[PDB]
Amino acid sequence: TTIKPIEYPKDHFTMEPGANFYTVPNLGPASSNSDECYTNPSFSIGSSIYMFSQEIRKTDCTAGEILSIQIVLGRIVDKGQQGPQASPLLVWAVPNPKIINSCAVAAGDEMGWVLCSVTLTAASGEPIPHMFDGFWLYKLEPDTEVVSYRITGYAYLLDKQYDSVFIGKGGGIQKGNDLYFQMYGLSRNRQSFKALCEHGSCLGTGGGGYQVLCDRAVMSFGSEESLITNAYLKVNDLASGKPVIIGQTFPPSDSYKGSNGRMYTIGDKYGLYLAPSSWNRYLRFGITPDISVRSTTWLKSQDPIMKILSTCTNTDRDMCPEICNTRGYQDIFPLSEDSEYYTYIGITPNNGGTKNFVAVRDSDGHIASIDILQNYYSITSATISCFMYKDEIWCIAITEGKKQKDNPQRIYAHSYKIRQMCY
Ligand SMILES: [Cl-]
Ligand SMILES: [Cl-]
Ligand SMILES: [Cl-]
Repeated sequence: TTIKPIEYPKDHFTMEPGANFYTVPNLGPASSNSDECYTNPSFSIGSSIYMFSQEIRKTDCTAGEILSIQIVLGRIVDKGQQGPQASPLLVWAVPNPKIINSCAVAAGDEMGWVLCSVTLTAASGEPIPHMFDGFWLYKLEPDTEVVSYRITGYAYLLDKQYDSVFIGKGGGIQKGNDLYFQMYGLSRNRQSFKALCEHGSCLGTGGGGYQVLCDRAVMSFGSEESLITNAYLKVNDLASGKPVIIGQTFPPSDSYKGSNGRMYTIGDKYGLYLAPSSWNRYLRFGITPDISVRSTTWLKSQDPIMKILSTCTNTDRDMCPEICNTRGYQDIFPLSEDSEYYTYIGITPNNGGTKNFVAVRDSDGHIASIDILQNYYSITSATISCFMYKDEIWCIAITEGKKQKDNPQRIYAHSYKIRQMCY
């Protein structure tokens, strides 16, 4: 009862973030072990419960061994503070984390879901890295033992053969008897393609040089037969206890290099965020009425532009294609049915640290931003979910970062409201 799904609001009507950025302590637990990095959270809010997952890795945040994947089912509640607060209900770990490629969460009605892709295992039980051996799906519910669903070849179909599969850490959604997630990985290709290659004014050579770079940017180490692609995953047949997963791939002509994504419910339609993994660092966000590649329309707005965690050297203005890697994540949350209004967090490099802001983008392109997290040395990611709380739109933002320069990376939660105004 304390929160509800967002109700989009009904002279210039503008929206802006609230003045303050309140802490949401202990949304999930954390050890002080300086040799552990907490990274790649997934955060989903349903009707009242939330779902949260985090990878705990040894030493290295990017390639370090996954020591644990920790899951929290909780509730967003009022504890008499200035903003909404979190109450964990279940703290649980994914079995056999060394076999996991990645997992993400989806919050439902008094229950939550964890979808994980796994790699193959040797006879020793050790993982064979870079591979794919189907999925595990877990259903978490208070006062109910976790239900596990092993989903191997007989129970999934992908429109292309994937040698590796990673669930998009942004998370998934439940709609009725189905779950929807996003995944990315290595898919096999045998046909020619013309990769998406939208950019600004870029000085060319022969004229097709940038298109060649765009094609090569979606290939795996220069191989035309292994591409890094995105796919929608639909999880069918939940009530039967034998779920079936159907996957549908975005062609390179409709996507940049595959990356971590997120599914959204947007009124009676749906949304998709795709983090930049490559040379195109603008916002990549699609709206679809039925969750299909054919019906996914991309927002024209550019913000946020990913400016950290990239080997690219192109400009924010022209974004010229090149072979480079981007590893950040900064999603948005729609504040209107067409997502022409939305909130997000921006992050800019400041030598080893970052400067950060929370923002609302209005349908006319106006950006209302406020500097945030100035007491943090660096913030490197953001995922945002908003909802109704005490008769207003409130949001919770989950951010990886380092409080002080020498600290190990941790995951932090804050809240803020959305203000509605007329000028
Ligand atoms: Cl080609
Ligand atoms: Cl069913
Ligand atoms: Cl930005």
